[PDB]
Amino acid sequence: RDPASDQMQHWKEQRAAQKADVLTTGAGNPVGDKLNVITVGPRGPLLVQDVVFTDEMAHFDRERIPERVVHAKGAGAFGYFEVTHDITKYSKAKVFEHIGKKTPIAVRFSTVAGESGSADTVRDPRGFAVKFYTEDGNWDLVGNNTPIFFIRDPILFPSFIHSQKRNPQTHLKDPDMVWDFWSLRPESLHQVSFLFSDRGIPDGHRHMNGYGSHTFKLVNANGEAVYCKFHYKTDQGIKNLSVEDAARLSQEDPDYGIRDLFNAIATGKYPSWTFYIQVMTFNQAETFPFNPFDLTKVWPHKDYPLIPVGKLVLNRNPVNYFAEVEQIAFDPSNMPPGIEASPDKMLQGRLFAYPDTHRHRLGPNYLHIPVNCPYRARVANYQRDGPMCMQDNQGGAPNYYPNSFGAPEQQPSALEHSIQYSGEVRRFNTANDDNVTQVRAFYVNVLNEEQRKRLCENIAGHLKDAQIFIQKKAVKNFTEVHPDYGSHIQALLDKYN
Amino acid sequence: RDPASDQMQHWKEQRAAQKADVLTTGAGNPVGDKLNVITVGPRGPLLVQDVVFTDEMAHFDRERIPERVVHAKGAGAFGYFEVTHDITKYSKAKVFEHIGKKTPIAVRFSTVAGESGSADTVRDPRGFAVKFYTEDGNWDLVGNNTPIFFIRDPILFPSFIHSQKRNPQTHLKDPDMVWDFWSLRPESLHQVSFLFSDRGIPDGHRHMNGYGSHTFKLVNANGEAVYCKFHYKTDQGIKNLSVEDAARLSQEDPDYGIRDLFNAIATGKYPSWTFYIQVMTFNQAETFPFNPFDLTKVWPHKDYPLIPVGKLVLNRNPVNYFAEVEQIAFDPSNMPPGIEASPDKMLQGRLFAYPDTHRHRLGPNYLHIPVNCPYRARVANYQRDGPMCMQDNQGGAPNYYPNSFGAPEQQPSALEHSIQYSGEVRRFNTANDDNVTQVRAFYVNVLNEEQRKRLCENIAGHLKDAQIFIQKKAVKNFTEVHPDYGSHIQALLDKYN
Amino acid sequence: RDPASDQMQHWKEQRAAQKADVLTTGAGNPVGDKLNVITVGPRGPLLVQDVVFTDEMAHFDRERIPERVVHAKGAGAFGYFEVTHDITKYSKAKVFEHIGKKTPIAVRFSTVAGESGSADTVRDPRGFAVKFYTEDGNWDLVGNNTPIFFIRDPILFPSFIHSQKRNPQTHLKDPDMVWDFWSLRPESLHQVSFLFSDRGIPDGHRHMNGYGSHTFKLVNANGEAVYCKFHYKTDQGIKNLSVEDAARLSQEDPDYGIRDLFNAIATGKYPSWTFYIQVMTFNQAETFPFNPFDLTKVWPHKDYPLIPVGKLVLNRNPVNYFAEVEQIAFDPSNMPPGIEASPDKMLQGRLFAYPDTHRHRLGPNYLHIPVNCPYRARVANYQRDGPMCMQDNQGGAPNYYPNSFGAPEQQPSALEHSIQYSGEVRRFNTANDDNVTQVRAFYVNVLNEEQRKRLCENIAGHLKDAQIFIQKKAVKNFTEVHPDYGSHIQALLDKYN
Amino acid sequence: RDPASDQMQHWKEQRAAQKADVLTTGAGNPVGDKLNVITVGPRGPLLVQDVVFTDEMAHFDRERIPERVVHAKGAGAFGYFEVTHDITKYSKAKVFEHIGKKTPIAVRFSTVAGESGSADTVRDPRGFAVKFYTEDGNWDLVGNNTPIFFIRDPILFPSFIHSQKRNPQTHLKDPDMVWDFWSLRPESLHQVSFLFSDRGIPDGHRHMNGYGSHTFKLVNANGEAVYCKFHYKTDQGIKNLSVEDAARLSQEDPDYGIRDLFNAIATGKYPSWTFYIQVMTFNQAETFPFNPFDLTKVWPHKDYPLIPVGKLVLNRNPVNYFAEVEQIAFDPSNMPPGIEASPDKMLQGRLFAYPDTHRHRLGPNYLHIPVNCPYRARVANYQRDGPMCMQDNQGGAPNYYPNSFGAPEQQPSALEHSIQYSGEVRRFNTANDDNVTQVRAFYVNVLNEEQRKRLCENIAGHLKDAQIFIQKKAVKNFTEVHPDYGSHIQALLDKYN
Ligand code: HEM
Repeated sequence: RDPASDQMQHWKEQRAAQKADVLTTGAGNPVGDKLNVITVGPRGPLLVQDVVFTDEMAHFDRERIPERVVHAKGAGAFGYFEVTHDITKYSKAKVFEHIGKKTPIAVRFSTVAGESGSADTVRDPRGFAVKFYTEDGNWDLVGNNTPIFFIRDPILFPSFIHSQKRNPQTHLKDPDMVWDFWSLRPESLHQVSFLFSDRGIPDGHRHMNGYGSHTFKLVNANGEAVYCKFHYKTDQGIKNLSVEDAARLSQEDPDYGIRDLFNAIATGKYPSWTFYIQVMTFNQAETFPFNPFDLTKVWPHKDYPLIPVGKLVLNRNPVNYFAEVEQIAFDPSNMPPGIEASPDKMLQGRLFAYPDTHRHRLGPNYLHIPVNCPYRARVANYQRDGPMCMQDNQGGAPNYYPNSFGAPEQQPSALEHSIQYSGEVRRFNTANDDNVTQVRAFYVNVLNEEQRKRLCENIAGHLKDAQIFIQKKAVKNFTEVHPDYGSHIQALLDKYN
Repeated sequence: RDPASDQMQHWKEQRAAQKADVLTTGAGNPVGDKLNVITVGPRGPLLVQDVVFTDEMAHFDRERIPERVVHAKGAGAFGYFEVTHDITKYSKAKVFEHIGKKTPIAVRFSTVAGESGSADTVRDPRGFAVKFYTEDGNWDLVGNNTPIFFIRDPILFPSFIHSQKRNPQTHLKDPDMVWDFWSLRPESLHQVSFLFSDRGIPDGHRHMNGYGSHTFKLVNANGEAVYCKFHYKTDQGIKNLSVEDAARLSQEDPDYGIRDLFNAIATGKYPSWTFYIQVMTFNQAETFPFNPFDLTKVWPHKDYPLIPVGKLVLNRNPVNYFAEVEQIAFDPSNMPPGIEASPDKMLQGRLFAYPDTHRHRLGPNYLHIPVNCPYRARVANYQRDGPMCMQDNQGGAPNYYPNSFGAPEQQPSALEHSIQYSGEVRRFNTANDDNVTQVRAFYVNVLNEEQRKRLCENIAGHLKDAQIFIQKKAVKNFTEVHPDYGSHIQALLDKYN
Repeated sequence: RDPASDQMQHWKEQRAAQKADVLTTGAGNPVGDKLNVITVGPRGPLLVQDVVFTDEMAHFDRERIPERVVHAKGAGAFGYFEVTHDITKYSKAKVFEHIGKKTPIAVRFSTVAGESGSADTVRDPRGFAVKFYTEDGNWDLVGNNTPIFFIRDPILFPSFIHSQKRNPQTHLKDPDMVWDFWSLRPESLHQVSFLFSDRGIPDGHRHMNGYGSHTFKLVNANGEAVYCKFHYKTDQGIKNLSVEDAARLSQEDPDYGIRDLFNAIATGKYPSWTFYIQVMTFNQAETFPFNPFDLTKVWPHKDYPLIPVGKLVLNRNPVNYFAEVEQIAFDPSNMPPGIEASPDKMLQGRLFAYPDTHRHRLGPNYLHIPVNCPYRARVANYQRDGPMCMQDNQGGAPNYYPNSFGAPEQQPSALEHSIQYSGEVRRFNTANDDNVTQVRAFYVNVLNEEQRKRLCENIAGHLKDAQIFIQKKAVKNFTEVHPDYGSHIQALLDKYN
Repeated sequence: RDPASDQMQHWKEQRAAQKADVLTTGAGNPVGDKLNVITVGPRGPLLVQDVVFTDEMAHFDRERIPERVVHAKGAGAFGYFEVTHDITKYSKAKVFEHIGKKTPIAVRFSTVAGESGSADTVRDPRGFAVKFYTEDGNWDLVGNNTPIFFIRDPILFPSFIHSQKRNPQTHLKDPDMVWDFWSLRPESLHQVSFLFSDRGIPDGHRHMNGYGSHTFKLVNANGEAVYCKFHYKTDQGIKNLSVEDAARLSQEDPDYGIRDLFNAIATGKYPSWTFYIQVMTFNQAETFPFNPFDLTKVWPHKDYPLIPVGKLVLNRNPVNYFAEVEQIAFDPSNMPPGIEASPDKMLQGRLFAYPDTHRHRLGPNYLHIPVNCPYRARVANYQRDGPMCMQDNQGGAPNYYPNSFGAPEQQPSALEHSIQYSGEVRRFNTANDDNVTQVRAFYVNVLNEEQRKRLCENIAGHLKDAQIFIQKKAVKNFTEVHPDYGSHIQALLDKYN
């Protein structure tokens, strides 16, 4: 059979002639019989002194932890990032310091709305998070398979996600929720167009691109900074599943993406992605026709060419999924010297959200979990204690800063980039920023006739279940992007209605 | 559209002609703008003083709680239990005190192995838990849609569940795990035969029966006791889904069971079940040909006739699914005077497991969550504090027993029934108890030729993916039940292989 | 005896004409005998079916929750706030709406460094937090018994607290930690001077003042803003305990403050405080000699006169301490319209810290705990679920914003005050702001000779246990405040050494 | 100064020849400035992008975990147990296999009622828990400084502890609660007598004995069993503190016990205890005049002589108290082959309670915490996952038992000892077992007149604050032990009242 199916057989074969280990309780006490409980006589009641039973059952009763609030369904793999080009003129980050430099990486792919147990081959964006274990600590590039997103302000994120998930009363998917939100928030037009196109359902994780999406900031050795976009293109080529094949596969194999990735790596077909960056100077940022920090916008390639940096290669499968994949945590705020945040409101919100949700989902000391540990860096600070403190807790080192006793010292070279911002400190409305121009270019130039047809068919197929008033407003938005876009969807809706 | 689809529309209409509430933070502070965050100028970074954002995001980051270790995918409804017959000669429980007596109930239906985003229409047993809010506290009859189970000793439960779930490394379903366990533990033959028959995939929750499965004990007003089995048969009739339709539905509508139940209740088609009991005297328990407390055995209806008791009616849908369904907790140990446990090893283990897992999944004070509260009884005791103590914690009442200050007193009439047991206190092996006799009767008499054909096809369709040595041992067990059972499966496996 | 001692006797008497409640399990099942466990025969082992035992023991095993990271030892009480003067020209907050308007309040007093079982009468600042349950949600004024604090930047807070607590290895109080930090961070001179003065150990909670400490912002109906300080002076008069009496009481009655407050309220001696504010216009903020938002500075009374506002009255004792006091949570970020944060770096950090620690200490849904509920306001928003969701979770109301289904709407009038700030976004050092001027005024003008004598004796009595190099550095700081301050301390240290 | 005081100085000196480590965030990113936060200009608000601040503050906000429900205040140390005599004829436990065999141990000493922060030198029993890291897993002998306890049934434990702690309304110690419980439950007479004697306040942890208290069962290589009692007598000699000195020290140094133990070990004065066992054959258990499994009874030395076994030596202090002491967990149920529980109801209850409370206080995977790890044993089983899974989670090993893939196997030689029982499974009352005989022997034969006088004085000094009716019932109990015991106490009470 395939490698995945033969997991146990292979584990057995590796043991070879070795005698089985002694079965023990959690406290390491050998177990005499773990197949029958202790009772008063053959047909008598169970005894409390059967600690073997309680020890095992109590742990079984505690196996589950909360699934991720979004991107719950996924797959993971490990490998490395290798620098192929010199971009030190832009970033001083150690991960990019020299051509040929390899940094270990951990990756998790995922859908967005579905819970654990949902199907892999469904229309939804795809998470493509990368953890770089650098000497300057971990760098988490928490990307998606799209360069943009549905909204441009983080305060609408919980609402958007709610609208994409289950109705609070019925617990069912709700087309009224989905489309009422999107039609009321037309900034979503760009990503909705990409979502409903062919790339809405990639053929597994190896056949899609990855993007940082947000504009980030790079700082060099001289303290000079530029803005950038991260891109990682699949070396296996873009490949998508038709709506029909995706539907069939969601029933035949809900874990299609997990299986495909595991088997590819197990057979030596290590997937790779070519890593690039787009660079925009501060001067160019002032002249960009849109807000360069607006997540619903892309930086046109003809104006901001992709610059090659390196390669991402996945060549190792997880040994224990729960420990290495379910428990892995990526924080966009994990950025080493040379890489910083941009003023993108969405990115700014994410700086808070991830460590926050991880403290809840995993625990206060989630960074102690092996897969999350910045193992290629010495963690030395003034943080102590907390639940499940699994390391030496920094021993007897002086726990306050500053101190006259030789404890860890701050490193001035690691100081962040200083910038002057103008304007009042308040809430600035961005609902009316451009919501259609780049979407028009996508519909007209990025897609061809047959792709536009499928796009309209995909949208109408889902939108038809929303109330007419919602259908009307959604169509009004599409029409504003392009009359052909709106009219084609309307014609399909008429047929359905 | 259907009621479920129109949930929001109906909520809106109910409010109609009245102003929307003021949007507030969790602390009740009115929100001026919850659509834009506070930034340093229109293109500057986010401020910590945007508490509206953090307050909302922090809660979003904490929405998820651990799903149930088993039976994670489900649907809920509410209604009542009504006594139709007098069984006070068997049980003094207040829930049965008089004909016509109505007791409010809460019910949750579910599959077993699949996680929260899995499909409803798959082969698996179905949970059918009933919470009776009685004057003597809550009585939780945590049943399944089958009168039996796969194993007869609780220490094997975690292992059985593990074998039914995901491979620890690949995170994929594993036929080797499933069948290695079942073939090595032939006591599973009886329930495996039922599982792979037509009733393995019921047409929604309204078309299946419910059973307490375990033998329980009933105690009357005179202190006399008998053993019993609880049965609740569908008044809507047994109806199943073909493998083909179940497969199609798992893709078309993974929430088929949830939708079906909600819409039935919303349209006034309240589903009901006729509640019965079988009674076995202590004398009969001594002469029963098998262990009457063996969960892999049924009490033949010819020898132990069904005695009608009342009816279960579900006439109310949940208003908020998370609060009323995801958070509901059923403990088999919640039994009021008149109903007690039997020596069934499986039941004995469950007495511990449920409250234990609930303290983890929900929290130490999970009984304080509205849907879990014994609202028709006054909780008065010496228990105090704990996380999220959401009631006045019994005020200033003396917190130790005994006391001379008028605090709660034990009630002699609530004392449990006493039975004498003799024998060595040790682990008694039950692996070699009868594993085939009742299974033969099911295969030969309960099923007919066409049903036996489908049973063998369903088993072979799944078992064919397990290694040959596993298929062989499995077939050996089936052959022991009946040579036709094993040979038919083998013939089908021969084709597949 | 005193009211506190007679708590149980009074509880008993209050229900003399009633029979005791029936003792039940957590699920409301009546208990027959809660004085003996179930065993097989008189001297046989314990049975798992003794669910009465497990239910009670399991809850006992979960009684404790984490104590507050700081201010762990405290006392609580309830009452009201009454407006007595009109300050609507400064703040539009509903709590100040009309003279005569009463608002319910909850208060918690506490020490700072000591854990839960520590003594009340010890040198340490005193917490004086006030929760106002207003119609515009809860307003939490989390003050101390001092107008200033030891540091002026929140990032040094964890270090400061660590220095004040136990050595990480020995778990003992450490004078080297205390004074190494204070001597290296001389901005602490002002509050250290207050701390070691006679007011360092107040005679209970009723004989001390309360202050918001931080500069806050008030906004009126016209959108005009001013900066303010909150002061609440004791109507019972300032009264302190001598070092000797405090030491004796810490042994005789570690709960002196708790007992004193309870008995005063129980005997009708309701303690009260007169509430005032200081006002500083934005223009005055420009001319202030120091940073008006520097927490180590006060606003001189002659320059900024106290303006009376109202009264704080405590007239109700807690019924259950754990539920109403141990579980109470105050968040400085809970500010209703009309009251806002100032740029005080320390306050800014607290905006994040409290809700954050509360989600940990109490739980994600801590605002649903009765005492923390903004019961005078209707909480309506788009937040849902989370562990121990204790209400109907807002039912079936649409859960995303914006929506076309009548769910909660934002209120523009509640929009925050806009301000333009100048300067780069970076880390500005404040270690070198003035650390001695206001301290000199306190030493020279506020204190008299005998008070200066005790201040020096109190400091020297503790500082004498720190290493000589730490003593030298500390004295150097005190000398900069005033040569007598340092020399008197040095003279005493020479004596101790 | 003393070693404890010079902790930081020594840590600094040990690293004199090294540069300080680089201060990093939790994720290992170097910190440029951890003394000032990022603001909008020098007097502007705080930015969310100051991740250094949030990362540190969020951890500070989560430092605390629930303190132990009982025995919260303590001290810890490490060392070894060395076998000096051969008791293999009684027990096959590997910890006793041969003379000269050393097993690493971890010890925690403590008081009982006081919270963390309470004083060490107060009247209360003292915990003396010993963790033996053996090849057969961990063996936890969770003893006290007394051979007996206040009660003989575990269901009264939560009540007893409640009566010993704070009043639920006032949060104060309550003499009425303490004595109402003790007077109503006279089985407490024996331990109350020990508690109020000179040994009620030992001079530190090194000057007191340790006892397993309960009767345990020892099983040898031939499967033969005997009952036993564990005793570990101080080699430093019994030394107690007077009521006066204890009171003064409770104020001068609440951490007297912690300091004393740390300095003793730091200076090379390693404390030791001589380990003994008492042996009672099953025949003798049948003839014992009292219930040999009654926790309020001792086995007289003349009839059951102490048999030397080995030595407990503490020669290593904790490096980090929180990690090694606050987080240490002892489970009485952690018993290796050769050591088993007896029918003692109290012990039976503790088999459940400890692992249960640990899953709450520390977490589901608390056995993963370094100090709790059975590091001298290979943990191999079918347990998986759970929050904070800090190990490899047993990799890809088959997770179900039985299995055909070479995973861990039960060890028949680890099977527990079988004993036959016969009796009703019910609640047998033990309130009326002998409550005075052994107490009389203590009062009359063990103590002298000088000691009896202090015993009566210590009791009366506390009992005087309980109501008169409680004083009378308590005195009636003491009178039943001996008329002089009651009359002397009554005389002192008369003087006090
Ligand atoms: C020794 C065997 C068993 C053990 C240890 C066991 C354990 C569990 C556990 C730990 C849960 C999760 C509970 C929660 O998180 O709310 C569960 C759920 C469930 N089990 Fe069992 N179970 C066993 C046998 C059975 C049997 C024989 C039945 C039926 C007669 C059954 C019916 C159910 C149902 C219906 C649920 C879900 C209840 C709900 O809807 O919330 N279980 N079981």
